[PDB]
Amino acid sequence: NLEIGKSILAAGVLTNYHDVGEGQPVILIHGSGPGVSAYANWRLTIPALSKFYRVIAPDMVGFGFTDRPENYNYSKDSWVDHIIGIMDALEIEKAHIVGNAFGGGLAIATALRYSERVDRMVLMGAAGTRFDVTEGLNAVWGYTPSIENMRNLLDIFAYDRSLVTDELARLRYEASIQPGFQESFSSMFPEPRQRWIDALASSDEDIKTLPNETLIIHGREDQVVPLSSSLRLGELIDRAQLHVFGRCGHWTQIEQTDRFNRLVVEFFNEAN
Amino acid sequence: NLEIGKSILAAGVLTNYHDVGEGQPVILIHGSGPGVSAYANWRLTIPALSKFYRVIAPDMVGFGFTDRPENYNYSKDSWVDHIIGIMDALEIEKAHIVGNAFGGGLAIATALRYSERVDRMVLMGAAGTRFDVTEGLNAVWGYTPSIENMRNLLDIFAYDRSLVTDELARLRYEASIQPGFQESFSSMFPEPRQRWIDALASSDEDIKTLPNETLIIHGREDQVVPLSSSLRLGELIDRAQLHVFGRCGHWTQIEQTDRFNRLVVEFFNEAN
Repeated sequence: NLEIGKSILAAGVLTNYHDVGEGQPVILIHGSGPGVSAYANWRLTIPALSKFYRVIAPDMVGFGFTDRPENYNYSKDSWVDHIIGIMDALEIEKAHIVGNAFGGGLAIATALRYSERVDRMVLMGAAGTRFDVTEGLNAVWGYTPSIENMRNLLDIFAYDRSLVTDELARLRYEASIQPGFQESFSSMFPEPRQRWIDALASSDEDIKTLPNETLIIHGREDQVVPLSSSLRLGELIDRAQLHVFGRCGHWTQIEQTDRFNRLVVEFFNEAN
Repeated sequence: NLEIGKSILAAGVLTNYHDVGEGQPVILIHGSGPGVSAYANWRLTIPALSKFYRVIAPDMVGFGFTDRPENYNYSKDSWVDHIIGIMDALEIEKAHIVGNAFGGGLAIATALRYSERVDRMVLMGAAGTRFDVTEGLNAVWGYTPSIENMRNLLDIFAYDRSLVTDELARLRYEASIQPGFQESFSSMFPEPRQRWIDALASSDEDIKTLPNETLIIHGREDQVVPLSSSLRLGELIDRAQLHVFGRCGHWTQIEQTDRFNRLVVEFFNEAN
């Protein structure tokens, strides 16, 4: 299983993670869909970035192959603590961070609490402030196992559905039913789900204090997180750039791979 | 005067233009400010692009050092005819086009009337549809000669005013008073100026038919053309990408030079 990488104790949690490349560190933080893992989200990104940077992609606690501690208290602050715990464990003092949706919200929260630990940020299909839960997001977080549900979920993420094959649907369905996966997932963002968008979000006031050079990326046809959320992030963050891909759904790193990889590598390259 | 390049008869008009580089042709179309010329607008762009493409930057009729024919009938269609006349004169059958504001509106109009002559488009700080005239634009089009007026105008275009020196103000002021310049300029977009935004614009319906791969660029703090206009272009054009620079005024090619040049060159490079 290529989704399984190495193991490390981070913030007291046995964490699964991938570590590829050398040089300036870059932390990639995956989204919050069923069966998600750092590898599943970044398999097409790591190769390109690792040629210029040291890429770290961990499975956030409660997701992927990282341990799911009994009675663990999941929260924005706990996840931020995990991220920092991972960086501490790997002696990564300061790093660039790329966050996908859920991971983007965590990136912002980490930058606010640990400003000194974050350099440049890439927020993809994310939201910094609250937005009204979408049908797409409620479907994602309200997922229950079945190949048809996974196919429909994958279709929600993609602009070009021809990319969603029965094979892919089967593979991610199988990923979603691994021991304990659906258990923790279903208990992660229970109804009413607007609560979790509200809890993961950061205040407009706090976001405006971010000094980080930021690159906000979003797919015009994103059915999960509305484009309006990234537009808002772009109005709030001072040193920000916004890049919207037309004919692109939620997973821009997948549907606009080469364009995404070039923008990100060059964005980090500026830091010299 | 480096603003003077070569001369060529195009659409019956003696046209001043710059031609640098070899390979795939790229036409750069300047904006409509006082004293504007292809060189003034693209001096920091041509060098970079010319390393990979053949760059053509002409002074549109009524602007720069191109002839200002007596009783010439200036209009969107006449300007489109000039652009095509320039391409015809240079045996340029199909080309990518980069348009700055006024020039961006012309790029869209040309692509609609001569779809076969345009490949990829870069619309910078432009508007495809109508928007309510801004204080900034009315100030630009309502310019009358003076170093203070030019300094204030340059300040309207820039985010970082420290880039606007008295020397630059003097140079562009002098450019604006060259024989016949202010004469044609003042008669170009007379009050009420909303009429010209309306005349240069293309319908939503027409814009939606554009098949061209397009890159829309805009500065968040643009005081001349509102960011909302580019957001709208991004909603209408199918194969579009939008890139907004934070801490950047109207002239992104000037304040975010390297970022702009890289995005554009790579965007055209995709066409192989």
